[PDB]
Amino acid sequence: SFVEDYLTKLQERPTIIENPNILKGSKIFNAIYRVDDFVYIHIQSIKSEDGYNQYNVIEPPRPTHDEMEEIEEKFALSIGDKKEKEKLIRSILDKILLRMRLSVPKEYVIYHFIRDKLYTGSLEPLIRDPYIEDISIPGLGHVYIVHKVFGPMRTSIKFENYEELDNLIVSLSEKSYRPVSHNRPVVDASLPDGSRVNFVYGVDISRRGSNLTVRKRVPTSITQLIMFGTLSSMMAAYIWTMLDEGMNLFVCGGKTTTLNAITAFIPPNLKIVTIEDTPELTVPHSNWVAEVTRETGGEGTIKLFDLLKAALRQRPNYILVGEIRDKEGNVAFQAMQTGHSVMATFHAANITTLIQRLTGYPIEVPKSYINNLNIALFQTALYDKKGNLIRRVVEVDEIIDIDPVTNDVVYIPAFTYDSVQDKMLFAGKGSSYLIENKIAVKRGIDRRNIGLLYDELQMRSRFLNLLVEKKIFNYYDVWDYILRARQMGLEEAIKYVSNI
Amino acid sequence: SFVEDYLTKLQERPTIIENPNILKGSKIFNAIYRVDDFVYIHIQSIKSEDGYNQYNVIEPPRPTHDEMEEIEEKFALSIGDKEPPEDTKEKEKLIRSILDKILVPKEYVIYHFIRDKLYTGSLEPLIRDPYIEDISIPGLGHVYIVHKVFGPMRTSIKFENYEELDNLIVSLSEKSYRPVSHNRPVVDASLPDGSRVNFVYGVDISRRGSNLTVRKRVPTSITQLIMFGTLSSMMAAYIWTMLDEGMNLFVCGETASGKTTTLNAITAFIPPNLKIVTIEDTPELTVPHSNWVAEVTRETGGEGTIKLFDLLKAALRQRPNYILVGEIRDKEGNVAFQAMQTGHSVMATFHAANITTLIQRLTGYPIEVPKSYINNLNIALFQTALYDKKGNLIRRVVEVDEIIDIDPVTNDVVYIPAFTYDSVQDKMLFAGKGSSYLIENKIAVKRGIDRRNIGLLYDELQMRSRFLNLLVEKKIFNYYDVWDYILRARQMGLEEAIKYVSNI
Amino acid sequence: LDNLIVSLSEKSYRPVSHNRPVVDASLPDGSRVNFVYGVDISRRGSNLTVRKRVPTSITQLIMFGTLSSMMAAYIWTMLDEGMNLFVCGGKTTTLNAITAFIPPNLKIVTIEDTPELTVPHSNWVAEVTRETGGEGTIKLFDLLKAALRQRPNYILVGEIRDKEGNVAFQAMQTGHSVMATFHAANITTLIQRLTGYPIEVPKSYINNLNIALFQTALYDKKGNLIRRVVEVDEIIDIDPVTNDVVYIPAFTYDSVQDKMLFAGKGSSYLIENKIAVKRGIDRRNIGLLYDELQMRSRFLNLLVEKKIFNYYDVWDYILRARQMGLEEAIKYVSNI
Repeated sequence: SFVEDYLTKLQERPTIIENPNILKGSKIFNAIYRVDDFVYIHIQSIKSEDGYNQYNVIEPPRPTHDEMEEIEEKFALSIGDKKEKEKLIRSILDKILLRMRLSVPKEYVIYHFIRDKLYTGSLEPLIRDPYIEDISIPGLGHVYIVHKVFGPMRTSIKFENYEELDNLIVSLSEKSYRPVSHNRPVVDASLPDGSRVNFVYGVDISRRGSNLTVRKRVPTSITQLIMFGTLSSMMAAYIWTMLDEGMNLFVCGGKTTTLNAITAFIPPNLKIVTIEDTPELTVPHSNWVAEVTRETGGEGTIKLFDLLKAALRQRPNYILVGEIRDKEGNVAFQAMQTGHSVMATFHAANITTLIQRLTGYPIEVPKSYINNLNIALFQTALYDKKGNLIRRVVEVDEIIDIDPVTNDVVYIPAFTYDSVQDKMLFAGKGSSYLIENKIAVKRGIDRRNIGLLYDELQMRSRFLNLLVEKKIFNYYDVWDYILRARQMGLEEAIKYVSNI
Repeated sequence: SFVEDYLTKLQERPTIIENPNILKGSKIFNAIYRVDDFVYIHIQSIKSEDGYNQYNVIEPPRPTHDEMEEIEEKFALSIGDKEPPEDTKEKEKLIRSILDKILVPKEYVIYHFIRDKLYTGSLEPLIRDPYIEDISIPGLGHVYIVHKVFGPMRTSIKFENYEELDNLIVSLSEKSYRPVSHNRPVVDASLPDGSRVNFVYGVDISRRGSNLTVRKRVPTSITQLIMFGTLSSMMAAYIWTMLDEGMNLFVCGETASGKTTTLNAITAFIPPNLKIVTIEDTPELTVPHSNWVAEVTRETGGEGTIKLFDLLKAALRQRPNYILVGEIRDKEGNVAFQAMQTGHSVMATFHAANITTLIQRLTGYPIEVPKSYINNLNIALFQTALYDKKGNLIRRVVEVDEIIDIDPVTNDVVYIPAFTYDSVQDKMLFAGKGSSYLIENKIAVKRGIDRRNIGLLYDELQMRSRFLNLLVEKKIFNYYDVWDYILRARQMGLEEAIKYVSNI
Repeated sequence: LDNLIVSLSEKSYRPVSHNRPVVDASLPDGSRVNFVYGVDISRRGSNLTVRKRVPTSITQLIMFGTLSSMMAAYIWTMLDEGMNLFVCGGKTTTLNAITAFIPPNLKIVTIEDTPELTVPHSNWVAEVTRETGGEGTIKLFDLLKAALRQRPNYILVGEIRDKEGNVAFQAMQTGHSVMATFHAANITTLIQRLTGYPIEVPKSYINNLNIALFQTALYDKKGNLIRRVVEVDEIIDIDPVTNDVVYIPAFTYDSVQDKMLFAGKGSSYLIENKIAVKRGIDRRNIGLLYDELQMRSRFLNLLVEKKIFNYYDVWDYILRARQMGLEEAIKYVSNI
């Protein structure tokens, strides 16, 4: 067979496993493990001078360039006018190959045709490898990877000529519903498995040739951000309460991660429209409209501005813009003023810079319109004491008004961050202008009953702690539980989770 | 042969070398060296009134205009329907074949036809000579150049009439795949060797004739630098240790201080298996790592412009281990700092003469680095062109600063000079063993070292020093051999590598 | 008439068009010509003006009393170290006379609206604008931007008054010396027109310009027109506090005596803080610099005295000064 054909030509025969975790620390190895049918991986720790251990991709042998151009021709003439529509390209192959007699067996010709037509080509075994986090093709050469056990590896996959490369980038950006163009050579997207990819097209720009980067659909969850210590249990429970009453809340600065984690606090039966430059968010609700921009150079261009404007016609409950930095902004405030909750992200360290960039050109939010934004959160990246990178929400601000006198924003820091203790400090029971002046008036609550609100907030924090404690961290499990919280009542759901 | 045909007609015969570096500070000379087969270069220091020393291009004799027009004819009629195939090298070696079977001696006929058809024509000797940095045909007259040894020089290559000038500017621009036109006469483009070229087409715009300027593969290495006296071995050691731990460092200095050169030398100190991404206006850098993405900027006037800013912002998405920016001076500055603040190491060059200036221009507009963000840069070294006692231009790192914090009280940067320069003795003073805030407060905490064991880091640093010295003493100077031995050092241990080298 | 104007503007590599009826140029002999095309504009018919290739030389401007021997020697020293120096206000005449102080083996790119300059160096790129109405237009902006790709040593813009300006300061910031001319009486108006729209030079960028000279036309006592450089300013910084330019007048003009007053031996921020640090000179040796300046002034006086006034003869001598040393060349000229 194809694996033993490879395996036998080797001077020193490798050993077998199927989980390189065992080699963690083994700086010496010669192992081969399965991935799929038709893909096996041979990892050898050669004393490579540049420090790349070897990663050898073991595939079936290809039919000759002639046989493929012939099978391509015969296929192309079929379905001219014209997962289960992959299992169709299978059928048409069989009934143009039964006559055919390729030097290599048919199965192996099938695999190569499918692989190149339906999937990510030679890279595909890389894609299928669950032990590969990063994939780089920096230019002409080999395809380098970052492996969870071995770290940087050189793979056996090589790209020899500029045309082979451009061809890759182009067919992979097309298959990613975002084609690169010489006009706009830098494109970000997501492959079908959810991986991220970064393309740069054209020797004119990537002078060692068009290069790409794969980073390897499942968002970091709000309990995870809690375990990471980016948010406190309270802080999430507070954000929970505000989204549950539909508060405008900008996330500012790992912004997009926090924003995608907190969306699961929106009530499950509302419409969410997301509006984006790079398809980033993963919304769990079912009534989710997800739109993205399209730049053409002139005619046919679709900008954030455009879609936000469209958002107003679309009965959304929540409008999430991935990031605001132009005229959409003005529209975003327009939508809050007319009953559409909005969340976003924004490049700004503190509420003063936020407020200045919102009211200045080009966004031009009128100051009288600012009060519309209810929460401005701010995160940043820091180093812990060990010098490890960490991300920490340093301040949650409640926006009340712009002062007519000083033209300064009037706000209340709802949370702050103590760097010494690495704890988030809640402002407390009498602190929240939004719980008292907005939500109380909304939920029809009297001043004597304001504590029931702060009780619920407390129960919310308890709930989220339990979910962290019971190790419920997967984005859709958490979602499941928050919905469970919504269905059976906070009190009863806290009881349920306690007994897992 | 053609060389000796030329050589014997000279009244005073020139000497022979093959590396004019030898003549640095020699204001008198008459030497000839090789470039390719068929390309020899005669440099003569004549007492030219306008300050131009002579750069004579020695090539094979050409076939008469009639001969070429006849080989052009007989070649044009072959491969008529046939399309010129893609690749440049093996489909050059085809025009070879076609020539043979339709044909001064023959080889010299082969050279000019290839040189004119496949490459840059009469300029090609100048593109092939590695000692040539700048090329200027500013109009009717000669081709002027800048040579790394002799400075400005006037070549033997001379364009007499508008029409030749136009045919050169046009063909070149057509080979560069960015043709000139009267509608858009100005064109910047790349030639095949990476060279950058600016064409301006038509006397109507360039009134002394269509003009062109070429700005121009093996980087000066870190041993060459230590030999020049620019960095001390100890200093190249200190930089080696930092870069291995991912510290961020800016190579600063004013005009022509040779910042870019220092930057490309020390890059070799980056661990070989990491991903580097370089982002530049002008593709000056060559990085030995395999996993190298090199990018460059593009200016179109509006749509399709790609700036330093935009590329650095992409870089964050490309899993780099180091991000090298050619020279920072606009909003890409700010994204640099964001990138360091998120766990990416960054190096670049910066136009400043001291740490005070550096900090002002970084926190100033247009960069707008917030001061709470400055602590992110760890090392700022500063190098400057001086004159030696003989009046010769030299370059020396005058100071290497460790940036610790901006003082809240005074809003002044708090820093430590790790190295300084004594111009008297021409020696780099190292601040010492108790000196390094980076070594003891950063690196020690990173590598998991206790205070008692802190000397083991100073020992290793010394050991890289000894390793470098040896590499200079053994005269390992080329870029890639120094690279190989750095990798070797990593592969077999400093101690074992030093032993290896001691014994070449 | 139209036929004349058209065939003469064509032969002058600047055709008139009804679209742009007013064109300036130079005929092959060097004469200047001014064309206006079309009865629609020149209602007695298309008219032209010829004014009859050889620039006024720096020794001539010295004899004219537009500059002093010192003042030229000072401008000599600064261009010789590649100082940014705007000529402001007979601007273009002074600027074309002082270019001969640039070292002979550098590249000079000139960028112009009207072909005016005559550069004597050999590595001179001389470009000019072209207005078409839309497509095919080439503006100063464009060429200055091209200048950056062209390894120039000196970039001379004939006159700055728009967005090229911003680019000109861009080029100084990246190691390209720049000289120009500019419509402005005094350094305050200069600084205001540079930082305002449309040029938009950021104040932080102003310090880049090292010398701003200012000339003007005056009447002598006989009522005859004369041109006189009234003030040479050295630019140091914009003050962060007052947002005012911080400068040192390096020369001024006494109208009574008709003499230019040098600020003196301890006066030059550029000789002391810029050139000293460049030439690697210590503070004890700063006078050698002011000695050279003095020898430079002596040289230029001798050239005026011996009546060496033709632009290319002067050039020849300045190059001679460069080849044999200032001391020895002063001796040579003394004995003509």
